[PDB]
Amino acid sequence: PFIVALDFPSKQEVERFLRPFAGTPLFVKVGMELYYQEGPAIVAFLKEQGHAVFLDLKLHDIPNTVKQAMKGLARVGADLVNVHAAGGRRMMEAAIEGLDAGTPSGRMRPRCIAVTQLTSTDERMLHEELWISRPLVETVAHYAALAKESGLDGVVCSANEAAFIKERCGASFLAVTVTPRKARALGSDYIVIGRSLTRAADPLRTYARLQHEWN
Amino acid sequence: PFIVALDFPSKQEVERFLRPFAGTPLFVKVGMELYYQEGPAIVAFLKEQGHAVFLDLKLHDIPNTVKQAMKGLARVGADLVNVHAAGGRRMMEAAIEGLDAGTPSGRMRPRCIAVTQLTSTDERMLHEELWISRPLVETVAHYAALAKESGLDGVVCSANEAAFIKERCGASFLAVTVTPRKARALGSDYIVIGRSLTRAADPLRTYARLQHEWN
Repeated sequence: PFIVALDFPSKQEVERFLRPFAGTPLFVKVGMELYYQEGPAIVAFLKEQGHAVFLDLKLHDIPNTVKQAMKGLARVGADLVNVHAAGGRRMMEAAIEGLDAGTPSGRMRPRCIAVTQLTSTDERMLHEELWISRPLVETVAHYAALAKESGLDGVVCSANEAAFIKERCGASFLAVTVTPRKARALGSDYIVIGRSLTRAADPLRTYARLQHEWN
Repeated sequence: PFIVALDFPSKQEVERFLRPFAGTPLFVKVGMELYYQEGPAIVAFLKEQGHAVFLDLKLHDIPNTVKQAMKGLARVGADLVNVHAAGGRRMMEAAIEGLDAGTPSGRMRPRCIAVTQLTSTDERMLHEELWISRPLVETVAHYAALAKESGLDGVVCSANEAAFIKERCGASFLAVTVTPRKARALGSDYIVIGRSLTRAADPLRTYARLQHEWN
């Protein structure tokens, strides 16, 4: 249920933070700052350590490009990827094809969720800048539906946004997102952990604590 | 004036095509399919060869993330990067900061242009899927205006779209995009060359032809 955001400025420190987890597998997130500096090598490392990877690059391009890229991210070793719903139904559908195409027969393709509206986008922005004329809340549900219709597995959403989306898309539509306890109460499926864990003095015990608050 | 899209499935194939240009510097584009499989090393290679590099990754994320990622792409040696205007003025302004922060003093930061509406997005998609209520053309100029307001140097646009853009943003706002000669008459600053060059049996001769037709 936990996705540890490896928001570190180098492979050096990533490696350092993960040392105690050499015996405790984790579901980790690789953002675009780290991936653009380390390349596919960082995923190989994480995979070797035995961790599952969420390659968070938010692909948003034309259908065929996202497809070939997703095919490549499958080959790389990602367990979860994401895209912008703003990319359109066609692009999202092509992303899924790319994943199956880069996934060996029998085995399961890497999960793929969609960004609806970034957590940093407020009403004023949706209104004046993006020129979308429907409340932020409805716009998020719409994009989430678009993603569900396109064959995606879920979406990235604010904790108190999860119930609304699941009501619209089905309770099996993943909600990746406050207290782990609160997060769980709001309907999220996965919680993205940041400094809370990555900057703790006792990472292994903090992680155990984390699982207990959620339980 | 020419930006060669290195749309090849592998680094070997890329190095194979560029061999004859070992003595003829080019402005090349690295898409997300190639960059996500070769990482920052492919840029180093291109840089070693003496080519300028357009890292076309269309970053679209929260402000701080794009900023840290741009600082990194500058360190990687990118001469031109891009972003989605859909990310908002704040994210776009943050991209410029990251680029400056990753550029040595006295040196020039790498250029940054924005995607307004992907060339693969049609009227129906903008209407039904995105929730944007203004015509496609007006939304494009708007987003371009948004990018100009943010400090970006230009945008990616259709050949027959640059006149409208420059009229709205200023003749100095770059238009990166039909025949070379045609693309020129339509107001574009740069034309992305595809298979017509990368799959030419006589690339050096062909390259000379393009420059002549443009001239």
